Amino acid sequence: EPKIHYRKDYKPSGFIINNVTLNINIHDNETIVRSVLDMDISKHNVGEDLVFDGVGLKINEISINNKKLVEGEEYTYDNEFLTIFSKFVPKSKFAFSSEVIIHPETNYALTGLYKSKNIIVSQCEATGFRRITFFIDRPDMMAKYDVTVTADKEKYPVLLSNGDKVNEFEIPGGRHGARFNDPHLKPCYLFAVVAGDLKHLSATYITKYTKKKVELYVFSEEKYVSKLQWALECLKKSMAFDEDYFGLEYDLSRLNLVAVSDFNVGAMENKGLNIFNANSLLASKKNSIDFSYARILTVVGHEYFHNYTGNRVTLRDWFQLTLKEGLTVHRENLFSEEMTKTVTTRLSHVDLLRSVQFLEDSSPLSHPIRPESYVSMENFYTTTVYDKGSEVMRMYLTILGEEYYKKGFDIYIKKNDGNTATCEDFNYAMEQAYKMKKADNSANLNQYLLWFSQSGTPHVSFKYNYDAEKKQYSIHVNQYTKPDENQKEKKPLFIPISVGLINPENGKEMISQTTLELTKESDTFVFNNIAVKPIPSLFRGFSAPVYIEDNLTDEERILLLKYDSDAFVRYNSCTNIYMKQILMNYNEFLKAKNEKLESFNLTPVNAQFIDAIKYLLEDPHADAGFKSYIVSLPQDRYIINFVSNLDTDVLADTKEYIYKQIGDKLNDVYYKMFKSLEAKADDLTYFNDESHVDFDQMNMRTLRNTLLSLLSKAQYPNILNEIIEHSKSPYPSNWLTSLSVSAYFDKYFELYDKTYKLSKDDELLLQEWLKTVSRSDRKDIYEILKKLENEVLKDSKNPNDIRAVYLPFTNNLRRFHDISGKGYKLIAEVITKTDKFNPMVATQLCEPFKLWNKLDTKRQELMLNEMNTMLQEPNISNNLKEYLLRLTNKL
Ligand SMILES: CCCCC[C@H](CC(=O)NO)C(=O)N[C@H](C(=O)N1CCC[C@H]1CO)C(C)C
Ligand SMILES: [Mg+2]
Ligand SMILES: [Zn+2]
Repeated sequence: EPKIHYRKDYKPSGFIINNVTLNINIHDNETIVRSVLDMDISKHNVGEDLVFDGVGLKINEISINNKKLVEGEEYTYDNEFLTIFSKFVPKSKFAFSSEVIIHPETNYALTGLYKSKNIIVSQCEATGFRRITFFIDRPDMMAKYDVTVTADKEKYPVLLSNGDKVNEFEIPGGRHGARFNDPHLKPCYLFAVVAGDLKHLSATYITKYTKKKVELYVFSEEKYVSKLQWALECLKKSMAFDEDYFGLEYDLSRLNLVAVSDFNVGAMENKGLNIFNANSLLASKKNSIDFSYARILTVVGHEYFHNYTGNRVTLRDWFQLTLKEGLTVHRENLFSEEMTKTVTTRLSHVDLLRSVQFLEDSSPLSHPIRPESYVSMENFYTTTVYDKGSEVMRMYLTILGEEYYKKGFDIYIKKNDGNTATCEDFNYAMEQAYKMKKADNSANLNQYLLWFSQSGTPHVSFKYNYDAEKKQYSIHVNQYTKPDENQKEKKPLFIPISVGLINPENGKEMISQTTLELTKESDTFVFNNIAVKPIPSLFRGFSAPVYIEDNLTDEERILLLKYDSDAFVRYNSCTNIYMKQILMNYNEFLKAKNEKLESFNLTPVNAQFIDAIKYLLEDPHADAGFKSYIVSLPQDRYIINFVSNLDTDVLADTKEYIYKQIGDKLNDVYYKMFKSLEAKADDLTYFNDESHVDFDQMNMRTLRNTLLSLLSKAQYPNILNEIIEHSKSPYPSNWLTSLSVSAYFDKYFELYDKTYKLSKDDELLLQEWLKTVSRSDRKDIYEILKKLENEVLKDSKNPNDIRAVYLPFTNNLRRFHDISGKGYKLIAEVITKTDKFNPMVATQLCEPFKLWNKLDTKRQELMLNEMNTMLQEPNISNNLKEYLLRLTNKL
């Protein structure tokens, strides 16, 4: 809650920075940064003081045009802003020079310049460049960079910054230097530097259309150079995809990707020098679980795609974040759907959005994808801006279709290349394409802007009529968004509804798929020549980011699950059956608890639904990934969107009942499929080949591991033998599952020791092991956390370690939410501890408190007490204070 920046207040700077010439001299106990800004006065200038951002800098010298400026007389510096009084600021082109001292060796917040293990590395987005040197540190201040880095040669043999390496030189005293020129105008947030004893793999890529030769290097510490192979393949895939779908080619002679051990987020798109959390760049089949492959593909792609949507077209201001992030996520999703060719890839996104993003959008943190105000920009790198952003960017492709979408996208890139841009710029481009598609210059996408400005998730509900004799069917649709703090009156959105109509007698499609365009609060869509009463297949591919109220019977939903063509509608039909059941049994258990009944009834799971699950499971031509979705209940964070004053214990009992009802019918089926899938699931074709992954085979393993979990909880006879055997697989996805599912057996602690010994000498694998323990369904999980703290985590400041120990545990419904509040106290203590050195990670660890006002009134109180205690810690960070104030309804 200090200074609050507002979106309508945007004004261009009174100043211009045209070039940046940096020298960065790294020493053991200090790094010295000399910087010349070649600057000018803008047409917006009104003779104001020249104010630079600069945070924690120790000033050696400051000058303008070779004249030394002095503290008190010519400048003030308060550790956050440097003010050059106007009477000493020139009125035409001038050279500002500064030299400062910084200390990456003691920078544990991992913003600005820092040391990660033995690598020196920067992270500048959003406001980190000001921790390196003085700057007008905002994205519309675009300049060209000339960067020299020096260091001890033995410790830091490899020196990297943005763009072309133009010189390498030796320095007396065992030092060396490298100079880089980046020809592309950029904002400072895309500046990067790395120095280290790095090893690499490389390739040359030739661009499709202009035949530009591009050198591709991927880098890590020596211990893990062999884990770089997949990344380099993913980069080549990415490049090809942007050329093939978007006609976009890379624009420098060289592209480097670098892994570092300590990183607050996944990776960063610094021009020509993308930097990664090692967990999102490094893998090997012997030392990584499966999910690493899709992770790396996603993150390499995402950061590559930013070359156009973020770097060549950048942001005017930070309120426009979703323009680069939503759009880049949508680009990556298209890429990943094309690379994987599995329906589970779209389903995984939808599952994330409806759980994590819907929760945010009904919390006190709710915001539109283009926010109106902020305090710490770091708090607005949200699932809203990324995920709901991406669904907003995706709806344009749904509305326009592939050809006109690619047209609109080209107009956007062409118009804004080399410049900053706003969300309205993108909409205007898509609007040009829309007019072309409707053949009508009066068509507009003004209404579509409300996807940017209006917060909250729309609810879309349905009523059906069929006239048997006229062969006529109608779908009446209503949309509603719940008023909130951002808008007391909500407006109808442009909602695309992809639909099919299934004949329930034969399972066949009755119409060409079509996209209904709902733009009013309600509308009735009518279909002729509908030969029988259909079942509607609604929101195919999850065509808009909404709460779908299908108004279907379970019988109808079963028919969709079995016979519809669309993976999402099939999965959603299943999800809705589960949700009806959960809500019903939750209410039954809740009445029992509150009225202290001695006896009561529970509604049984629909038997035909069960049969339908069985039929799907036993179908050898049905997709293994899809099957894993059908046997899993909806996520807790999805469910909670449907329940007020949620008693988490009652929910836990509800889920256990339902899983047991299903298992009591299907466990023999589960076991037969677990055994029959083994040959194809665990086949070792390509186990030595890091350039190729079979994602279908991976989904077979996921299914096997899901079934093993289900069978383990049920205590299926002799399943312990199957778990033991599974712990000998060469696939870490399997042997870490073995640990997980062994939670329900006396052998857990044997498998804990065994898998720890298998994980401990690979830092990323050890982190996957920590996650596995943390997520284990153990009665003694609090004592197991203490053991991790004492034996493994200890004093680590590595965010991947901290996150791995605590975050999975916070998803343990029964234990995290223990009615004592001990879980809440435990995570609050970790947040407070962590905020003292890394505020961004501290705010990340507050994730489980986002649903506090959705819980039962005792749990609500217990969470609020912990948040209020954290807010009382002295020297709480602005990141964490802002976050908690907003979450608790004070800001
Ligand atoms: C998923 C998109 C690609 C990953 C990289 C993005 C960062 C980004 O936008 N780079 O350009 C990120 O870290 N995003 C966050 C992220 O992946 N996080 C933040 C903490 C670590 C990591 C999840 O474990 C998500 C949660 C928004
Ligand atoms: Mg470590
Ligand atoms: Zn991004």
